[PDB]
Amino acid sequence: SSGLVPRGSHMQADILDGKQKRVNLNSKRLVNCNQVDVNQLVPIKYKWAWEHYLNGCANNWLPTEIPMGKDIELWKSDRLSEDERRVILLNLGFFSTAESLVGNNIVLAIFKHVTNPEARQYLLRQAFEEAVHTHTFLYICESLGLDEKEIFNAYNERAAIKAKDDFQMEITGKVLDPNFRTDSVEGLQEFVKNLVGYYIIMEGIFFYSGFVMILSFHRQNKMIGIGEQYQYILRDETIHLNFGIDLINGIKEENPEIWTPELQQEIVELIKRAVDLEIEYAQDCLPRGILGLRASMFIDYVQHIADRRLERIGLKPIYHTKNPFPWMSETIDL
Amino acid sequence: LVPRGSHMQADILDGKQKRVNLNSKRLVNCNQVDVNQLVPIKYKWAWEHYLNGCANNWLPTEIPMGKDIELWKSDRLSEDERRVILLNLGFFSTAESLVGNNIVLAIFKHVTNPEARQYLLRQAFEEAVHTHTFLYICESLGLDEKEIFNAYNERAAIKAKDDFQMEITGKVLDPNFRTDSVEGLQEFVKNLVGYYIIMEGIFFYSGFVMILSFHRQNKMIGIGEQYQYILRDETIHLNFGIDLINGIKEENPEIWTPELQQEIVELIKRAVDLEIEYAQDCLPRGILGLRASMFIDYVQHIADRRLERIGLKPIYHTKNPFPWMSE
Ligand SMILES: [Fe+3]
Ligand SMILES: [Fe+3]
Ligand SMILES: [Mn+2]
Ligand SMILES: [Mn+2]
Repeated sequence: SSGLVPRGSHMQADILDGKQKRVNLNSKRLVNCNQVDVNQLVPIKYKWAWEHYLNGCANNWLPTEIPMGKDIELWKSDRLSEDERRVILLNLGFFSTAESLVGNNIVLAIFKHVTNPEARQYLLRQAFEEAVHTHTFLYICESLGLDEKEIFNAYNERAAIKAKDDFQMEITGKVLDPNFRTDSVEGLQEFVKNLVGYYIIMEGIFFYSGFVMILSFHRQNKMIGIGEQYQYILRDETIHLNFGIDLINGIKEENPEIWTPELQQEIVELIKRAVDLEIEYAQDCLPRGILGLRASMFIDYVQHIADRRLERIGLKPIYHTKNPFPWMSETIDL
Repeated sequence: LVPRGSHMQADILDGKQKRVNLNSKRLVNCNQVDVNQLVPIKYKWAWEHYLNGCANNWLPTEIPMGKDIELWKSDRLSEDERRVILLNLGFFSTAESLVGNNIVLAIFKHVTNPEARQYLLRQAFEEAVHTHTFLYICESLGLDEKEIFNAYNERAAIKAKDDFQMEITGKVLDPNFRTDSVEGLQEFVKNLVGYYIIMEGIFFYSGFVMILSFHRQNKMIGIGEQYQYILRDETIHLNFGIDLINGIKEENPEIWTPELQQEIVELIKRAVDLEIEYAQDCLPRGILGLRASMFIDYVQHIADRRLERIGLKPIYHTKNPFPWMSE
C-alpha cells in the first residue's frame, strides 16, 4: 500500500466540530486519562502493550487438545507414590481457583482504571487466558476422574493454600470499592499495590513454585499431559508477568511522585510476606522429598525469583540466593 | 476403584461447607455462594457457548489483503461503493470497543455466576480481535486511521446510533448502581437488550450485509472473509445474550412486567429507525446489489426475529430480501 490516495477515498464529516475529538498520541496516559476518547484504539502509544497482545494472540491453545491417556494410565496405576499424588493434588487445588482470582481482578479491579485502549486490549487477552487456565484444571479433574468439588474447594480446606489466598485478598486493597479512584497520590499507590499483588506476587511468585513441582514430574516422564498443559500456562504467565512489570514501571514513570521511599518499602514487605507464605506452601506440599525435590530447595528458589521480580520494578535484591532450578529458564518449543 | 492417596485431606475440617450447592446458583444477585469456584457447572448452555467460541480462534492477520489493497487503490470502485465501505469501517471500528467495554465495565460485575463469566471473558477477547481487524484493514488499505476511528464523532447517522447506545446503557456504570431491586434488574436487562439484541443483533447484522455483498461480487474479499469470521463470533454472542436474558427472566419473573416489555419494544423500534437512517446515509443512490429500500425490509425482518427470541411479538412482518445471509 504505497500507491496514491485515490479520490473519493475519504469519508466526509457532516459534524464540522467532530474533528477535535481525534486522539493526539502524546495526550494518552496509562491511568487517569479523561482528556481523550478511550474507545478509539488509534493512535497506539504503548507499543509494548500492543506487542504483548500480539504475542498472546499467537499463543492459542486449548487443554482439550492435549492427550491425557498416558496420564490416566499412570494415575490409575500403583506406579505413583502417595507423596507424588499429594504434590499433584495440592497444586491442582491451588491453581483451580487462583486463575479465577487473577481473571476476576483483571475485570473487576484493573480494567476500569487502566485508561488506555491498547493496554485494555492486552487485558482482555490476558483475562481470556485465565479462563483457558481455569478450563485446564476442570479438564484435568475430569480426565483423571478426580472429585472436582473437592479440588476447586481446596482454598477453603487447606490452610497453606488459604493463607496464600487470604493474603491475596488483603493486597487486592480497596480497589473493588465502587467509589475507589486513582486520581490522587494515595489512590494511585493503592492501585499499584494491587498490580504488584497480582502480577508480581500471585502470577510472578505463587505460581512458579507450583510450576517447578509439576514440570519436575514432566522432566521425569510422569504425567506428561498435565506437564504439557503447565508448559502452555507458563508460556502465558511469562507474558502476563512482563506486561504487569511494564504497566507498573510505566505508571511510575508517568507519575514519579507515587514512587516514594515509603511505598517502595511497603512493596518490599508485601513481597517478603509472600515469600514466607510460598515457602510454607512448599513445605506443606513436600513434608518428605520426592525425586529431585525437597522443601529446602524452595527456600532458595522462591527467594531467588523474588529477587528477580524486585530488580525488574527497580528495587534491590534482598536474599541473594542461588537458583536450584536453572532448567526453568530453558526454551521449550510447543 | 481408585489408587490410595488420590484425595486431598482437609486440615480445615470445616471448609467443606463452602462447597457450592449447584441449585443455589443464580445468574444475578447470587452472593450466598462462592462465585470464584467454577464447579459444579449449573448453566450448561453458557459452558457450551464458551467451548464453541474457543473452537473459533482466528486472527485478522491470517487473512491476505493483497487483492483488497490492489482494488482499493485502483479506479475500479465507484465513489458510492467506497462510501459504503468507509462508513461501515467508521461505525464498526469503535462499536466493537463499546461492546467490549460494556461486557467488562457493566455486565461482568452483575452476572454472579462463574460459567457465564467464563463465556463473557471469551466474548470480550473476541471483541478485542474484532477491533484489531479494523486497525488491520485501515493499515492495509492506507486509510487515515484517526478519520476512520473518530467517525462516530464526525458522521451524524453514526453518532445517532452510538448516542442511542449510550442512553440505553443506562445507569449501569454508576458506582451506586445495584441489581438487587426490581427497577435495578430491569435497567440491567435493558442494557443486555441494548448490547446483545440491538447493537450486536441489529446494527451489526445490517453492516454484515453491506460488506458481504461486496464479497459476493468478488470485491474486497479480504475484508469480506474477516467479516465472515466476525459474523461467526456474533452468532454465538447473540445466542448467549438471548439465553442470558431469558434465563434472568425465568429466575426473576417479577421484572418482566407489561411495562418493561413495552419499553423494550420501543427501544427496538427506535433502533430500527436509526439503522434505516444509517443505511440511507450509506446508500443515497444505491450501488450494484444494494439499495436502501432493501434495508428497510431487512432491518425490520431481523428485528422481528430478535423479538420472538426474547418472547415478544413480531411487529413488522416484512420478508428477508437477502436470502443468502441465512446460508
Ligand atoms: Fe496469568
Ligand atoms: Fe459481539
Ligand atoms: Mn493464569
Ligand atoms: Mn464484535
